[PDB]
Amino acid sequence: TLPKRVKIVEVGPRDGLQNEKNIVSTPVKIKLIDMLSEAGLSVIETTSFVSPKWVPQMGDHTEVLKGIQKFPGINYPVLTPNLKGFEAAVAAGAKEVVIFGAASELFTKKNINCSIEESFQRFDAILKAAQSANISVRGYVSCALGCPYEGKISPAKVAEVTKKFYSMGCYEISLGDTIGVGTPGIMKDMLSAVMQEVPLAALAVHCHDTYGQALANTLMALQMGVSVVDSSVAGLGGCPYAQGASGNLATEDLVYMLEGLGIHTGVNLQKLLEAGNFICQALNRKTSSKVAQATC
Amino acid sequence: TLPKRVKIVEVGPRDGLQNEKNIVSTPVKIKLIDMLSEAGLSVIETTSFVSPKWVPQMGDHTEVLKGIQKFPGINYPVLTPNLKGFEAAVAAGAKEVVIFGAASELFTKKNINCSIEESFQRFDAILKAAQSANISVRGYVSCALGCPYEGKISPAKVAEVTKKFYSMGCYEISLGDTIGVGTPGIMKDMLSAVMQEVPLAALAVHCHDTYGQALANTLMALQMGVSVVDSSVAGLGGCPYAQGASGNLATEDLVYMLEGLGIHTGVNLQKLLEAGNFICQALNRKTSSKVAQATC
Ligand SMILES: O=C(O)CC(O)CC(=O)O
Ligand SMILES: [Mg+2]
Ligand SMILES: [Mg+2]
Repeated sequence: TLPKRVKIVEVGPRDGLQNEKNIVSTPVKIKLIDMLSEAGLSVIETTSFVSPKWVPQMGDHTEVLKGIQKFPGINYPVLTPNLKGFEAAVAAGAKEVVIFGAASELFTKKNINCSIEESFQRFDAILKAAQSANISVRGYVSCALGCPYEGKISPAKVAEVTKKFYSMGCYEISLGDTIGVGTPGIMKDMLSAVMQEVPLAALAVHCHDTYGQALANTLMALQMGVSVVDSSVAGLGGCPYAQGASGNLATEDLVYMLEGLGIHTGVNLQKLLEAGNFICQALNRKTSSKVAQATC
Repeated sequence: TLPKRVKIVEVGPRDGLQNEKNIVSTPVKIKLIDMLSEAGLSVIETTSFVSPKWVPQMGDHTEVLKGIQKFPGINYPVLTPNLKGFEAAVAAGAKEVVIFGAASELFTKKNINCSIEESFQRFDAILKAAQSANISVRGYVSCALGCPYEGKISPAKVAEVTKKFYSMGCYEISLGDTIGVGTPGIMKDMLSAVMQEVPLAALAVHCHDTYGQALANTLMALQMGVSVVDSSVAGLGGCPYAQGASGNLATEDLVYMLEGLGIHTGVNLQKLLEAGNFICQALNRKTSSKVAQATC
């Protein structure tokens, strides 16, 4: 059956802005984030404490985390790819961090020269450091429904890596269809294998709409009992590993569906559409949200 | 559970084109339909035999039906609103016609001008003639998941109309979310009420993606056992009852989902994309197919 409430994780300011062609000033980022908080989102991925030399679009991570209004009860997780970034994030006041791995050997190797097993040693250091500081850690498992290099990905394999993340300390793992090649059957098989080893409450789904399958894959996950899904404001984002089509599932199209289902999200659609319109103008782009297009 | 095979009903050349800003030459329509035949679609809504007064985009209906190649096995149904339209269709060689009703009263008044009950008298004569003429007839029930004038529409009222159409001769009734406001739950309640009165094999779904819910509502119908769904080539068309937003579910995105689910469609995706690209160019527009944008 369908959950009664879904926790929506907004990734537009990080996953979205990181993979957008144009860049916006720090004040725009802070304003966009305050607008999503005003819209009622309970968790907003804010920035990434990664080297400016590798991903310059996230270069203002320290000032963004310190400049945003911290609404009551709302979580503002930040990405910390390594120990150095983790220490900076903590020093900047972060209370939740996010680490990312993959269920694909080829993807991991072409992204860090380390095998899936090796990537977990780098994670152990952060998780040990996070535990000593009482900081929460969310995990990202990319290529959960297919890899741009290996093609099909085994469910057992995704279950294996997710389990590792969870036993290592991550209170929540987001299974991501990074290139958007997944379809509901694939989603179903994957989650079925993951749920055997990880409790339902620790799972989240993050689907890309590159092939127009994002919302349908999310619904399958909801029918399977997942109660947390990642999405980006106006469908901002994209994937470096896929032809310049679309990226993240649009938060507005997701809440529209959830409200129709009678599922609580605690999100105000009108105010979410304002945030989307705002960032879209700052970026000189058209929103990828269909609800936004149909509303005005 | 999910059916082993699905009959995709391509409506791009009629539904799609009738609801597009720009128009195209008769030779363009003909070639589009031949390309759609090439791609393997088993049923292609070819044109509409309606007055050029109302919709001039469909004026060339006679020459279009006569000029398109007739591939073995493929069906080329055409719309016939009044008895005179049905007259011309038969003469032009039509072997299948389409009559369109609506579960919404106000809608039947803005569309053609009469009572939902009165509109059944018209359909009777056509169905009667169609029976003498030996022509199979397909029905269209609009506002199946809501109306732009009445708002919510009851599953009972939809079940009522579908039942009337089915007992009156139609071998298949296409239930359509003309404004694309439906969500999975509404689709389920609707299908549920209709399936009580009409066998499943005679049901078809037609969902617009105006709010980005088309593929999800379609997945729900498939999960309910519906095995024929309507879609338009490159997401061609649009709803006259809303802003400048998308219209019909894009056929390429739907076969990608079906192929992903291992469901037989018999459609060649690459040739389908060729067809989509061909028409978008003639229309001087950008495809609304995500799959198209990701493939190239
Ligand atoms: O975590 C990501 O989604 C991307 C990385 O942080 C940036 C990189 O590609 O190096
Ligand atoms: Mg993403
Ligand atoms: Mg339509």
